[PDB]
Amino acid sequence: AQYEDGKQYTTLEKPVAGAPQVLEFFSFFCPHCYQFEEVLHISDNVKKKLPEGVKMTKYHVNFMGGDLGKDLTQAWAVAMALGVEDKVTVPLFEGVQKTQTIRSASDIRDVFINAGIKGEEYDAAWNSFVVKSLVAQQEKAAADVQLRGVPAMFVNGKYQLNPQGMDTSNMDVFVQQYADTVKYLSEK
Repeated sequence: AQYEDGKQYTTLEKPVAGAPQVLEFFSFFCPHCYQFEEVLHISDNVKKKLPEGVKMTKYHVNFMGGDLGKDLTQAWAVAMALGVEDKVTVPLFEGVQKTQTIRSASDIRDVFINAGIKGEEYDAAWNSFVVKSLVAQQEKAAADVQLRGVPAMFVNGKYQLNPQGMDTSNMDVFVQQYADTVKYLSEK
């Protein structure tokens, strides 16, 4: 057919009960993730084509960047808890990968301060139990799909996107194919 298991997507041997409807994993250390977010805008184009009533979830992962990697998962939890993802995503990617000015938890914090999040508000969130469980949620979700690489996207805990089985020609065709594949899996 047009969409085939093993082509644009794969199927989890071990489906995940209760998973988010559309679940994306990434790392601010991940060069392909920088591309996905800053150049290709995958998340954004996927959302734009999702059916009514399907929510998009994006989690950070630990297994890149060592200690700073773990700090970034907690800071992403802070971004989620405060709802400021759209204000820190670009400066975090650029501070880690472009300017390489993010080398510590303090530098991560600077990005939020510069983005207008108050110090008190950031530190209170950072140390909160609500953020601790948001960290564990991200980690649980990653563990549940036996995640070994990013970027990655999963639909309904049953399917994993397989971008390698899409042509890279024109980036835009790749992006819309990705988006369309998610929409198809969504309706499946």
